[PDB]
Amino acid sequence: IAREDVVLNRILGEGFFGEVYEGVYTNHKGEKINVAVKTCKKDCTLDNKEKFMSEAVIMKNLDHPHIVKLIGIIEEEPTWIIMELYPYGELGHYLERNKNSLKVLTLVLYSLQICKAMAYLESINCVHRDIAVRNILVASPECVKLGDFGLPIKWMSPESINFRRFTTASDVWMFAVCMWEILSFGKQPFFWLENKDVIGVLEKGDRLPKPDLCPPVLYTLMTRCWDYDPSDRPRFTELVCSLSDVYQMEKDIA
Ligand SMILES: Cc1ccc(-n2nc(C(C)(C)C)cc2NC(=O)Nc2ccc(OCCN3CCOCC3)c3ccccc23)cc1
Repeated sequence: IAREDVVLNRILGEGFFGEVYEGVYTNHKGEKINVAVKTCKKDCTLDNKEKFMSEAVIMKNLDHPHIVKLIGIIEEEPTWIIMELYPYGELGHYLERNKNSLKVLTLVLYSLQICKAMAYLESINCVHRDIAVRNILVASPECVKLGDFGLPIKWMSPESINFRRFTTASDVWMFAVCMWEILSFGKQPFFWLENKDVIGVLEKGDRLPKPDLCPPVLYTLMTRCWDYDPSDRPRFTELVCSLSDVYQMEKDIA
């Protein structure tokens, strides 16, 4: 990818190594693709440059339908990592704007798609550590994609809060919090608490209540993901099966 093919529009945020810009990449076909362009401060250490670069090296290998996509890297200074964006933005904000028209089936679909992404990550023993609607892009009305754009106490498992332990089992907890967000049309988990109060509530056995539109069977699955004991939470691999069941049940009802 040639730098002249990428036009930057505005700053999206301050990344860990430098600003992230929104841009338009015009490919060889002349079609315009929305992109996020990550940059790296010039005066960084060699180790930090290597870390910056590693995202490109890693993400080149990801081609899952529900994981975000690397468009390319321009290695020449200033080094840019170019990621694919879509018209619709973050899922959180998409749910907020479309709450009056989204059907429960679609909310279960998004949940299932993110679960499939996580079953892939689980297969290579990779941990996300930050599963939430803010980390999900809407590629189309029928397709969401999991990313990592950026402690999230209100999403975290008790072992992550208490010991900073993060495993696939702690990801399953967070994923069920993410499901709760989706079925709540983007509401923030424990918005009625301060971060400091969260562990006390979880320790005493309290949990996020069932979202109004959430099917009871799906809520039961969420609660299993929120078992205090990490060993009692389902694997993502099996949760795909359970969520597929809920989807088919909801499709039939429809
Ligand atoms: C070293 C390293 C290695 C791997 C990763 N990594 N790993 C994952 C998995 C776990 C899902 C596979 C995802 C990522 N990285 C990312 O997802 N990086 C990205 C960061 C910021 C972005 O845009 C920010 C701007 N934001 C986008 C959403 O809309 C509002 C603005 C992105 C926008 C589109 C696509 C990717 C983006 C990360 C770092």
